[PDB]
Amino acid sequence: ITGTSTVGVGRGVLGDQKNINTTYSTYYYLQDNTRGNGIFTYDAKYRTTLPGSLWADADNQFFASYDAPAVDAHYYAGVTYDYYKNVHNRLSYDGNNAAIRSSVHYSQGYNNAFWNGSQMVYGDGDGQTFIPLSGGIDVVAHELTHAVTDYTAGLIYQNESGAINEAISDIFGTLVEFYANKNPDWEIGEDVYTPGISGDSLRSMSDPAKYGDPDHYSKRYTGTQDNGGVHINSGIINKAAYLISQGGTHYGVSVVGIGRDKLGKIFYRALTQYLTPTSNFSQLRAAAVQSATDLYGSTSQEVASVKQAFDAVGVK
Ligand SMILES: [Ca+2]
Ligand SMILES: [Ca+2]
Ligand SMILES: [Ca+2]
Ligand SMILES: [Ca+2]
Ligand SMILES: [Zn+2]
Repeated sequence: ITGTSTVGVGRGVLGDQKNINTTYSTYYYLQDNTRGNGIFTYDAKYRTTLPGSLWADADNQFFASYDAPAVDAHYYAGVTYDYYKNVHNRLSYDGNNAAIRSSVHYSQGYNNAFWNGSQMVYGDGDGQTFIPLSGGIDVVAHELTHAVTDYTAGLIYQNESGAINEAISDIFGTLVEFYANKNPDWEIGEDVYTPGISGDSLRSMSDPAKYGDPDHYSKRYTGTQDNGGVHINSGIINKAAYLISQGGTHYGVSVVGIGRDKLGKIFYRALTQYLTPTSNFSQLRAAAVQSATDLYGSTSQEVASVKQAFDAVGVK
């Protein structure tokens, strides 16, 4: 809507207080005009009809329990936008400042979040497996990254290309978590997963096997479930990304880490310049090697580490 830009205050899913950009026009709306064509957050009101109603508040104060998921979805979308703009010089997910829209309170006891091709959607969780999903910055970044992938490489959501699609979202979801310096780690969804159990997460990039996911190509899932194991085989790529950044010895192969910043630069270039809709793991390796070559030279330590990491996970 058309109004005056202002700043409100609220509390997120985890009970933390934060300032959020709103717009005033009779009501205060969750509309951030400071980033691109705007960030809009909607109330799905426990229904499945999208996007729902643009979030309206009477006093610009968002401390109600019902407000929490909206505060975080709105705020973290902003952080993710800042990451892509400041670190990769990319304006929104389409590179042309497309408006970012998110709907919260989707359905009832919905343990999932997703990009539906046009916007982000967040369930509130069942309170046992998950609490409102927008409470996790890596979750929000994971979802917004699916949009970036759709507008760039366009990786098909099936089999190996789908696993790469998933890994890319976990990788950048994690880099954004580090960017915001919000208790950063190489785990996925730890902030909103199983509130009754501490120390766990949905997936682990440092050690995928911890939750039963493969950490080597020889252990890849070949079945038909989960679109060919897109959320399972992503572990192979996640492990490779972790090794490239942090280094380590995996299955007898030693990798010298080059850090998170270079990891981001290498994968972002691969994603936007070399990957295609049907790229498989082997092609991802080639794309990553070429990207590192473009950025640091064919005889650089960076290229060496990328090669070692993929060798470690059995991807030739
Ligand atoms: Ca209020
Ligand atoms: Ca964390
Ligand atoms: Ca995390
Ligand atoms: Ca937990
Ligand atoms: Zn995903």
